[PDB]
Amino acid sequence: SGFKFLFFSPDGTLYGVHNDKLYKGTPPTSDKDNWLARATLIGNGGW
Amino acid sequence: SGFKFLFFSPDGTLYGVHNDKLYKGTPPTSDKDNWLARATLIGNGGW
Amino acid sequence: SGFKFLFFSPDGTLYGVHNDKLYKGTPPTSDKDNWLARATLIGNGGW
Amino acid sequence: SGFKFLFFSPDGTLYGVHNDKLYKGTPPTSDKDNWLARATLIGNGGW
Amino acid sequence: SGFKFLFFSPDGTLYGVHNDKLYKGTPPTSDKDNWLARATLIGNGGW
Ligand SMILES: CC(=O)N[C@@H]1[C@@H](O)[C@H](O)[C@@H](CO)O[C@@H]1O
Ligand SMILES: CC(=O)N[C@@H]1[C@@H](O)[C@H](O)[C@@H](CO)O[C@@H]1O
Ligand SMILES: CC(=O)N[C@@H]1[C@@H](O)[C@H](O)[C@@H](CO)O[C@@H]1O
Ligand SMILES: CC(=O)N[C@@H]1[C@@H](O)[C@H](O)[C@@H](CO)O[C@@H]1O
Ligand SMILES: CC(=O)N[C@@H]1[C@@H](O)[C@H](O)[C@@H](CO)O[C@@H]1O
Repeated sequence: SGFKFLFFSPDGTLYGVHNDKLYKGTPPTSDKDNWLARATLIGNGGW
Repeated sequence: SGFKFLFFSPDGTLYGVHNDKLYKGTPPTSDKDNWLARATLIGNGGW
Repeated sequence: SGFKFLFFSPDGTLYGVHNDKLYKGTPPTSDKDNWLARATLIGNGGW
Repeated sequence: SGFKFLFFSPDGTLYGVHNDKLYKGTPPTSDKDNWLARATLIGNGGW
Repeated sequence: SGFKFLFFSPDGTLYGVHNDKLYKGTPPTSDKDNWLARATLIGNGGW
């Protein structure tokens, strides 16, 4: 329901591990931005 | 209570997760600076 | 299972500590990429 | 009594949370450098 | 044993906290590199 890791790449992409899955995307623009709903799934487990 | 994550973007802005919410702001320069009060709330839950 | 540390170097390489071993590699861009099966093992224990 | 967070800004300034307080300074130069004694206190609580 | 923190400075140098002491060094490029044995001790305790 939260993140295990949450961190930036050098180009300013936000990375996060949520429910053992790896996600990336531009950081949220405002508090109504549903970041997890639009982040790119780049890893399907094991993180 | 405290922060679960506290980290920089490569652009120099400080980010923090506090009570499952996501905040960003220029880092504080003195302890007279209540950072959490002037930080931009960019995530209302789920972090 | 999963990582204990997961973080970028400033040149864009992803690093991870997994089962006390250190791994590095380009970050995944697809969840078809089994990152840990192709990451370079750079530390065999003690991490 | 140790740090809870310890991390770099993009210009190379070290940040640390110690006893719920936020500190910053140039990173320690050597083991004779008492970093915590010379670091700037930039946050007096809540970290 | 192991690391409490393990992170990069923006100049590419790897930092690690091991048994309350702070180390820095160029990151390992193979698992034959005993990183901790060659790392520079930059803090003798309190991390
Ligand atoms: C930690 C790691 O490398 N996890 C990957 C996962 O991201 C990926 O989706 C899957 C594809 O089969 O392989 C591995 O499980
Ligand atoms: C992890 C994540 O994406 N959290 C967001 C939250 O920050 C945002 O306030 C909310 C608005 O709909 O959507 C999601 O819950
Ligand atoms: C924390 C650390 O420096 N670990 C290294 C390990 O990565 C490496 O495989 C081994 C080489 O013999 O030496 C050390 O144990
Ligand atoms: C988490 C946070 O923003 N803490 C700050 C603290 O650093 C600062 O010294 C104080 C000033 O009144 O305000 C807040 O408590
Ligand atoms: C957290 C911190 O600043 N630790 C330092 C330690 O690294 C250093 O070796 C010593 C020098 O006397 O002073 C402090 O204990």
